Amino acid sequence: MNNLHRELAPVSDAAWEQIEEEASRTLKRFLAARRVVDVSDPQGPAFSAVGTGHVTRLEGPGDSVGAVKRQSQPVVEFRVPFILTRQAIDDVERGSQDSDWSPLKEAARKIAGAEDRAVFDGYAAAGIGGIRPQSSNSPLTLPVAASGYPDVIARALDQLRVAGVNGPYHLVLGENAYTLITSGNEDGYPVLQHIHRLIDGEIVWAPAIEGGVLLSTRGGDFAMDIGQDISIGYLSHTATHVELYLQESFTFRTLTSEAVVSLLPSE
Amino acid sequence: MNNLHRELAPVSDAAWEQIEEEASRTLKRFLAARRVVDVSDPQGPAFSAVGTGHVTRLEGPGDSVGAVKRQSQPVVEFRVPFILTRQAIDDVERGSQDSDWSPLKEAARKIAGAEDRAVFDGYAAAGIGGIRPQSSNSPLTLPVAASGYPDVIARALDQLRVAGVNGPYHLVLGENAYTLITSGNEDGYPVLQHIHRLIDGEIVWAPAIEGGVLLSTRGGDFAMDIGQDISIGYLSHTATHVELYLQESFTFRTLTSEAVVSLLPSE
Amino acid sequence: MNNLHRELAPVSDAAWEQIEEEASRTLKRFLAARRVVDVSDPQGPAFSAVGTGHVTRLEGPGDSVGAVKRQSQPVVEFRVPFILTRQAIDDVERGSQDSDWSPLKEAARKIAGAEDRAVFDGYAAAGIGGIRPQSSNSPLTLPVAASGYPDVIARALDQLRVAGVNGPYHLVLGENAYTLITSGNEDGYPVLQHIHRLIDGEIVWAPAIEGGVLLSTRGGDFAMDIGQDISIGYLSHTATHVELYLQESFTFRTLTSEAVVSLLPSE
Repeated sequence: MNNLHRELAPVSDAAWEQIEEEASRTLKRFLAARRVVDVSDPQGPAFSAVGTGHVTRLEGPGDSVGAVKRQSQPVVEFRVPFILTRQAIDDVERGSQDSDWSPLKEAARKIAGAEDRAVFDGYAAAGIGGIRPQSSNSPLTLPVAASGYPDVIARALDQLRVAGVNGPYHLVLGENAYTLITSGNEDGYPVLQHIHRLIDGEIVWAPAIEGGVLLSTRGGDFAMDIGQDISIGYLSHTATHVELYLQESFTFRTLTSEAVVSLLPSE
Repeated sequence: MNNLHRELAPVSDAAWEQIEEEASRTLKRFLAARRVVDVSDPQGPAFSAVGTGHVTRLEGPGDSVGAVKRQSQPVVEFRVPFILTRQAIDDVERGSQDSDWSPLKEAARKIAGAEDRAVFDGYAAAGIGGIRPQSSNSPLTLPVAASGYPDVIARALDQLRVAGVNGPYHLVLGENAYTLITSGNEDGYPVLQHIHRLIDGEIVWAPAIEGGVLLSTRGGDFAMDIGQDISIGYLSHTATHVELYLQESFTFRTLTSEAVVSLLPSE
Repeated sequence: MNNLHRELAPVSDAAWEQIEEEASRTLKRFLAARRVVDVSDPQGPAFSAVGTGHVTRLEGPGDSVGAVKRQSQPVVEFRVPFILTRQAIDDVERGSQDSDWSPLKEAARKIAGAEDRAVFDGYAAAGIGGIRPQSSNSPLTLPVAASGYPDVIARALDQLRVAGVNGPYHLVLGENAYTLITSGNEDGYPVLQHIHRLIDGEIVWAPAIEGGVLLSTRGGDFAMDIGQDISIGYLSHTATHVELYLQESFTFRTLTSEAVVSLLPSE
């Protein structure tokens, strides 16, 4: 028995299995940063901080004794609660195949968006700098028309090459940029084909962010330390409802600031 | 001996084999919904209903006894009769290779169209909601010109992604939409190539429906329960004719309403 | 873990065992229809309907396509709640042998009476016709005095024989009829001996119904389809009480209406 008091929830095994399957599907659909950043294996519930290797000079304890304090980044925990009606839970065992998991899907969307925004744009309260605001390269603005995308991608790739970064290059685009680049052109220009000739993979769809980002996936530039992966826990239940939550525990660090170019949304 | 009183029909074995081959060919050509929906193995002649897992509160039998009634969807049977002239049947054994099976082909077309319309647009009398009218996403209107098809397909794909549905994405188009998208453009735009870059398969041709539909084929969203597959039975014969019928037995349910976007015919 | 959230109940194993033993004893004492009707093995929580084999003509889907809908009888669920004081539950482990299970016995009586009344007199809301109202034979009125019982039993047996039904013949009597026929006569007439010479078993005592019924137990005339047998589930608990319920899931059909004669209470 762990802190996720699952056995105390009035939820049958079949309902638990269906809920877990739905949560996994929605999370894989909505999670974007994990596709481009180095994600470690879960460290456990006792994982609290990651040391940065740097020190801070302190006032000495006394006679000719010098003191330095080690620096570390703390781990932040995200929790999003949702409520189920207990009727879907009871119907799963009766044989229902269309039980309503909309609150679970909304909670998954919220937690995935929070994680993606923390990784990309940063979360000041948790001490997470963010991939984009912590970039030493000059940001590039995306064009209104999809025809100008190859030029901007080429300039960003040139920025990476001049900075000296190697390895495969991947771009993550927001919802608007992704739909604009996938809709196509009215002049018959194979802009998608040119983009795929330039890039080293598939465009990553990120509903949580705006604009985009081009980054190298050689490894060792963006570290996501995971203590607890996204899991489902139980809070309380009523005669007609059950309250659950989605919880994750992680920290993120940007080690190389030259391996990333941030693309700003079109104006 | 079963309810299809085949042995009572004045039809030779060679004629039966040719008729079955023609019916199978025409049915595979005309059946479209089975390519995109989950089709189960036949359940048998005694398959009458499929339970939905839900209940309805009833007035109690008496002193402090509560009652709920289980809900199920009944199975509907489709039968289409046709007439053969007995001259083709007699000529098959004499060696004919061009016997007239036009009534059989027309009956196959009718029954396939009825099944496809029930699955896609719904059949109220049998309790079948239908794929398109039971969609929670906003329907999209197809453009008059094939050049605008990639944009509409991209918007529908974005709707699926925002709803959180995963898996391969397939589009089914009516006859007009299919012929318009396959005829091409007068500006040399590779619209078919762009469409095939966006989609996860081949466009499904559906002569029975108008407009189109984009849906995910991950599995578990559209259930077709089959009790009796399409089979040939005998009714009566005259000195110069034999009356047969094509019969099927099925029910259909749409379990996930967010995994489908309906495309409306161009105006 | 199933829909009967037993493990969430603050009830020890010894208390659970005693409660189950008491419930089984009281249910075997009070259940009467199961002694004379064909009872199937439990079908499971997903059992929702039983097909009758009949069809209903529908309005056609379109051009020369005929449609029929299969007919089925839904399964009804009965639930009766009761409350225990938690003091008996705590005392069972302390060694109590006279714990108060009166609410459980009352709930068992209520649910058994509801089931028996649904089987014999019918339950319109659940679609259960009932054994007695769905009888094609002419009902017979019981006499006020036990001396006239053999004559009525003989007439009912003659009705069965003329209808052509075979097999053992059993009579189920209400509480008043049973006590009247067992009290005896003041003239020394062995009416019970004559009744047992006529009948093919022991008189079934039915506290839930009035009058009586004479029916053949050859098999295949009265079908009780059981999805979930009577079981104990947990709802909620207080600091001084625990709320449980008795739940069953079944449907009943009378297939042969000539194998039953209904005896009406004496006037």
